[PDB]
Amino acid sequence: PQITLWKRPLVTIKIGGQLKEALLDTGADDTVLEEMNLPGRWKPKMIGGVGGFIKVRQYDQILIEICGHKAIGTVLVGPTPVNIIGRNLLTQIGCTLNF
Amino acid sequence: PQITLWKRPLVTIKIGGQLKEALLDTGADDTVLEEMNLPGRWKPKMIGGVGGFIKVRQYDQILIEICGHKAIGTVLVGPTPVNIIGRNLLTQIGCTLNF
Ligand SMILES: CCC(CC)CN(C[C@@H](O)[C@H](Cc1ccccc1)NC(=O)O[C@H]1CO[C@H]2OCC[C@H]21)S(=O)(=O)c1ccc(N)cc1
Repeated sequence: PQITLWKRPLVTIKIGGQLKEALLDTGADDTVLEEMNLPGRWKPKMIGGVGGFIKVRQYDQILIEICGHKAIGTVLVGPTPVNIIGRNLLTQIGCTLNF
Repeated sequence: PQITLWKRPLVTIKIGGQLKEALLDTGADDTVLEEMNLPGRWKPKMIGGVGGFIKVRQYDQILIEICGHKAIGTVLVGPTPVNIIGRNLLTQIGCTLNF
């Protein structure tokens, strides 16, 4: 679809069998979701931005459905202020900015 | 133009005669630029990032030119590591997310 930006570009995602809302965040290198239990081994990592860093659990090669489009990639889980879909998955679903 | 997300969506912007590199960021409610000494009055504000909040100065009705389109509105200024064009100005230039 084509999404305007008068409101936050929030979409429904499906990960680990759960439905959630996530923000399409072109300013995010990576995808960071709120605390949740996902199958498989995870590695401790830290990611930073405005304000500093937070500790996250890195899950690799995770299936995630974003607004009906499938992606398989790295998902970071931790105390993020909002669920954000970053460029690592936006690229997989063919997302671009246009004006 | 069409901006793919393989790399950070950085573009040249023009503000008050100066050229800067800035992120086209659908995850940012409001435009925020790196520290700069603007004239005029402002309102204190706090913005929430991945690592917590920082304090910024809010300026109103600031003109920024983005790839031939002129946008005017709220421009925050603070100790950010990158210049960010947020939704408040992206909407004015007709910017959409497409996949
Ligand atoms: C809605 C919550 C997000 C944080 C999640 C808000 N951010 C915009 C976001 O695009 C930010 C913009 C940003 C880009 C680069 C450095 C600092 C901030 N990117 C970001 O934090 O991404 C992190 C996750 O992937 C990694 O790649 C970038 C940092 C990591 S922000 O920078 O803190 C921001 C908050 C409020 C306004 N008005 C303008 C910007």
